[PDB]
Amino acid sequence: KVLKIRYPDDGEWPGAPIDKDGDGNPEFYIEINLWNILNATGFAEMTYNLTSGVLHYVQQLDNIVLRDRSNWVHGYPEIFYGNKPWNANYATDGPIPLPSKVSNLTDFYLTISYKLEPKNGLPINFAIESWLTREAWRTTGINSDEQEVMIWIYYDGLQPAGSKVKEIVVPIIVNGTPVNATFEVWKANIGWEYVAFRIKTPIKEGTVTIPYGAFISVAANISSLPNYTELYLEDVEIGTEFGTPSTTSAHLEWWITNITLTPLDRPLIS
Ligand SMILES: OC[C@H]1O[C@@H](O[C@H]2[C@H](O)[C@@H](O)[C@H](O[C@H]3[C@H](O)[C@@H](O)[C@H](O[C@H]4[C@H](O)[C@@H](O)[C@H](O)O[C@@H]4CO)O[C@@H]3CO)O[C@@H]2CO)[C@H](O)[C@@H](O)[C@@H]1O
Ligand SMILES: [Ca+2]
Ligand SMILES: [Ca+2]
Repeated sequence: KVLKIRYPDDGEWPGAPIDKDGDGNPEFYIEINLWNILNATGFAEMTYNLTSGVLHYVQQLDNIVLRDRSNWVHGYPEIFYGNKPWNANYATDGPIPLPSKVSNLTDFYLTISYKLEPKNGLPINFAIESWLTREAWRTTGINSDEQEVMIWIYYDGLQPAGSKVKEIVVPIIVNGTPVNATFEVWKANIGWEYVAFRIKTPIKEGTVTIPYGAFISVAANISSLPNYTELYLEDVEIGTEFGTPSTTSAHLEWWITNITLTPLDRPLIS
């Protein structure tokens, strides 16, 4: 009834599928994803109640030493839908068929209910991201002619990679009320093209719905990549990146109670 993964007990790379009907196709996949920590004292644990659907993350890390300080952040504990292109983990039991080419995909709303509790000023975000790859089912990383798109709906103490490009309006729903929100658009070249959308009014807790194609359309429009609409939207990842190279302790708790992808009857890109 409860799935639990724990670092370092389960190794340096704990993760697991959420497969509530036991049908061998996960609905979501969870990873502690401390991808830039070489060593730390303490623990991180992610637990998922299969009946309530609550995902609860508890992290108490100290003495943190990074694998490569140029990566900046320490990790990105997360839950995702689709095929994460950095490894062989996937989740495809859901209404949106990911991966799909961006030219063939419907737009969709993403709704998340959550609450974040970083401790003592830990730098952090709550970031949704997708990878856009040239092949349909990538599992071995990302090339220079591909894109990473992130959407930050909370942040404290972190800035996206690269340079600020512009600000856009995106109509979103926050705590049941439709609102016009502003996102800063950032672009970088970090081994691949990176585009990030950082909300100007961070939301630390509640229920937020965003229209995914508002973001992908802007990422396509500002892209320097050729043949953008032939890329595959591999996945939708939701997690909290945390830490900086001068962060040595990172205590954080959060909860996610619902994630829903709702198809729209319109193209993803407009
Ligand atoms: O060899 C040990 C172990 O490796 C596992 O594979 C690791 C790769 O080694 C590691 O490079 C990869 O890290 C990814 C990570 O999964 C992504 O979440 C992260 O995304 C970053 C993004 O790169 C940034 O630009 C943006 O700002 O932040 C996001 C979120 O922080 O990117 C890094 C790549 O740099 O993770 C793999 C595991 O998922 C093997 O799978 C295992 O078998 C080996 O034992
Ligand atoms: Ca399933
Ligand atoms: Ca994968």
